[PDB]
Amino acid sequence: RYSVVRLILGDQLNHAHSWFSEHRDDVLYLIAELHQEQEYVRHHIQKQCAFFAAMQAFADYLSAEGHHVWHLDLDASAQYNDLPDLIAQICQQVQADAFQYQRPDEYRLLEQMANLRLSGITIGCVDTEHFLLPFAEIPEQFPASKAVLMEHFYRRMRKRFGYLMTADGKPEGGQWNFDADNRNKLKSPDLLQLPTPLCFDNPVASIKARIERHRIPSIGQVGESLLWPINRAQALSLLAHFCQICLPNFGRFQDAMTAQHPHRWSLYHSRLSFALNSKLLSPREVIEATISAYRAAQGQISLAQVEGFVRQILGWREYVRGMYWSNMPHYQTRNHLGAQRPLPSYFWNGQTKMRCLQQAITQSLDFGYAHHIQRLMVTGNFALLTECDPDQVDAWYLGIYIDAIEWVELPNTRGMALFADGGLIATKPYSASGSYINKMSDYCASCAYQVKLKSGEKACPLNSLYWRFMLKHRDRMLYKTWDKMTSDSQQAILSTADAYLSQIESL
Ligand SMILES: Cc1cc2nc3c(=O)[nH]c(=O)nc-3n(C[C@H](O)[C@H](O)[C@H](O)COP(=O)(O)OP(=O)(O)OC[C@H]3O[C@@H](n4cnc5c(N)ncnc54)[C@H](O)[C@@H]3O)c2cc1C
Ligand SMILES: Cc1nc2c(=O)[nH]c(=O)nc-2n(C[C@H](O)[C@H](O)[C@H](O)CO)c1C
Ligand code: SF4
Repeated sequence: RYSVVRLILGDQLNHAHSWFSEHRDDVLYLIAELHQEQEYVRHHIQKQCAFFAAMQAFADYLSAEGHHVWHLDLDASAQYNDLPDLIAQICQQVQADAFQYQRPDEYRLLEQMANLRLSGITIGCVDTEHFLLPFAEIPEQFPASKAVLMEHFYRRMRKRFGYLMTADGKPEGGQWNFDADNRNKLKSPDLLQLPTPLCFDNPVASIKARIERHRIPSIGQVGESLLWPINRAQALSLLAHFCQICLPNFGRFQDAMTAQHPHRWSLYHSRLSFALNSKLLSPREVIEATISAYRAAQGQISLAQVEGFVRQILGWREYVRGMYWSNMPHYQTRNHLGAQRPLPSYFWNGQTKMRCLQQAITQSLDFGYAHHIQRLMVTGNFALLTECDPDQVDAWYLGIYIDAIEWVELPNTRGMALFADGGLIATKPYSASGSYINKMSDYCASCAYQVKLKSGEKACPLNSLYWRFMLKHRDRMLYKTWDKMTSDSQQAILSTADAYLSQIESL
């Protein structure tokens, strides 16, 4: 039937992979929805729908290109016990002589494929041909258990790939990082000017029925249509919409949050993370499209916006991938601060009196997405200050977000947010009181708590929790604000924090 069998996973939808540059009738391509891939974490139903639709679209595109593709849905993959069983049975059925696959982007899948063994079949693993940094270079660029600085890696990447560089090898604009100009709050004139996010109309009724018929666990909600891009064409449309609509304001409101506007869930962000992680788009092409848009705008897009966007993909994404692949098997076990508190229940329903937490959790449950500052300084900050269990936080983050693959979820969550790796990524806890939220958002205007109150009834819980965290880990000018208080005020704040922790289920 077939001599070579190649496997395509759900996040390896690269239309430009070297595999498909060759048109061969002795090669059979395999894409399959997998119970085991739905069982290692409780995915968002939006994420499951998006991945299934994207896999079907990729299979259809490859078949239209002439390649032999066998797409197996849950109704056809249930007969096999797991992915190795599926691979072995299909290879034996087609009498294949060789099996090949692209290197997975999670440690569990990578180890599973590495330990896969087939009788009389040569096993091969090839690069996904997606990431800017080659996989083999990770050991040198990221020593194990080494607190690699993201700024130096980002500068090296900028020099290596020639992005935002002068003719004499210097950063464009006179400085490497423009984040200081990218910390503005959304005001009423800005809120009125918020653009309509680009949404797609992808029916998901059949996919949802298939998921429910197989009793696949899931979280979140979907209607009859999915707004997320499910193919390369829709991903390119989203990229163009970002470039011509949101890019002139992406940096300016990178850290902004709001509870007023109906489009508060998107703001000026790209929302291209799923397309990049599913590999429908490449980081190189996204970066170059944004740079070309910035150069064409003739000043309408300032250097800070394009630099802040290019940092997130060139430096942060590649750096997180490198740190993950250099430290993973032991990185998963790191609990530096000894956090063991169970995750509060409202993380699954959004029923909390804290406005920031309610907005972030409800947005994640309804859209399967939250922009970066939410994940870092609302949910991440709450989990860090409340000493929530890193395992449960990782499960929530890896499941509820459509763009969540462990290679990027684990460092950002365990290290950057929870400081559970000792600072190998963040180098400092991203701990904040309610003052940061009040400065960057309008949540405190709609909150039942008072952000100007630090202790007592109706005070913002973050104010007491942050100070309790800082005093608990004081041995590492911040504490000046603590040393400038009366002892009675300090004890009132600490007792308020303890009471809030005791009633954490009623916040
Ligand atoms: C606790 C925590 C968990 C996170 N988990 C994930 C995750 O599972 N998957 C994921 O893709 N991102 C994750 N991030 C990074 C960031 O939240 C998302 O990349 C972003 O919110 C996706 O929305 P966007 O495409 O509009 O991003 P934009 O604001 O439009 O940023 C542009 C692009 O930059 C990249 N990027 C930005 N920040 C990061 C980052 N910290 N690490 C890697 N790439 C980055 C993404 O590809 C993103 O599409 C996490 C961040 C935190 C603080
Ligand atoms: C929800 C989901 N479903 C599937 C699936 O049905 N089949 C598949 O091959 N992959 C799926 N994935 C992606 C993987 O679970 C995983 O995150 C990546 O393959 C890691 O590279 C995900 C995330
Ligand atoms: S007052 Fe405190 S709890 Fe309420 S929205 Fe502001 S930071 Fe969040």
